[PDB]
Amino acid sequence: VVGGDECNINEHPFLVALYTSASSTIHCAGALINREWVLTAAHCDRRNIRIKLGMHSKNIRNEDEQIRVPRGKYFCLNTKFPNGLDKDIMLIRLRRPVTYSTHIAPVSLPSRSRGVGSRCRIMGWGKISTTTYPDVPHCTNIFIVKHKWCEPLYPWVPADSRTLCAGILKGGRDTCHGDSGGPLICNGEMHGIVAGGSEPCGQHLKPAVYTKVFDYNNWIQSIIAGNRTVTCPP
Ligand SMILES: *C[C@@](*)(O)[C@H](CCCNC(N)=[NH2+])NC(=O)[C@@H]1CCCN1C(=O)[C@H](N)Cc1ccccc1
Ligand SMILES: *[C@@H]1O[C@H](CO)[C@@H](O)[C@H](O)[C@H]1NC(C)=O
Repeated sequence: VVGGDECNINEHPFLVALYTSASSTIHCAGALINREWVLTAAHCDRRNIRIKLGMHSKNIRNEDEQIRVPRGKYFCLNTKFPNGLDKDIMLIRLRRPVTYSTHIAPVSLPSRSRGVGSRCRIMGWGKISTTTYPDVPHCTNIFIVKHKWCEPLYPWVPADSRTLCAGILKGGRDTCHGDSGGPLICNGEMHGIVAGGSEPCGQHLKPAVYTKVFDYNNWIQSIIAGNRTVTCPP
């Protein structure tokens, strides 16, 4: 994330970090949903995902840090593009659950649908300048801007797709490489999964795309419950 600071150590207990069995670099984040389920971006998928929960600093371990691996991964299959980017979202089922604690806590799924001009916060362990990865997660605040801004810049995001266009129109504040799959939090609920935006990050007049979690609420809840024939919202 760019144009923000270190996150308060207790503000991100649902933030999980994704890296691969082969590499220690965080390639994406995600959100803990209940003891056994993480929500994240489809393009974050890889062959041997590892998930670190209850982390803040890459270097100073926490009491309650946990490493997990996937047992199930679940996608939208009815997507407007073969690569599935128009609907960048995925659910992972953890091999063993976790137990909650100060730094491990389920985020809250939206309840009402919130829109343009709301105040939202972004977090993650992705890039903070031109080529640096911070060792602690950074956070800042953005707003939902009007979709119009995103459409023209991102083909994979058609008009009236299920996304929130968000950022700071003037530059400085935005997510970046490696933030994918991390929550966009508004009124203490996850309204957003980081999908993408422009490279380099936070450039003038160039908001980013967040999968509108609220739309997938039912899809998410069937998937959790055990249903395997359910489809993503059209
Ligand atoms: C995979 C994620 O780390 C990453 C999120 C980066 C978002 N950054 C900014 N500036 N807000 N997503 C990207 O790499 C995604 C997946 C691959 C393509 N992509 C992009 O951001 C492209 N530049 C195009 C894009 C795809 C989907 C939605 C919007 C834009
Ligand atoms: C499974 O999937 C769909 C959800 O729309 C539906 O046909 C069915 O009611 C679901 N429930 C169960 C218990 O299989």
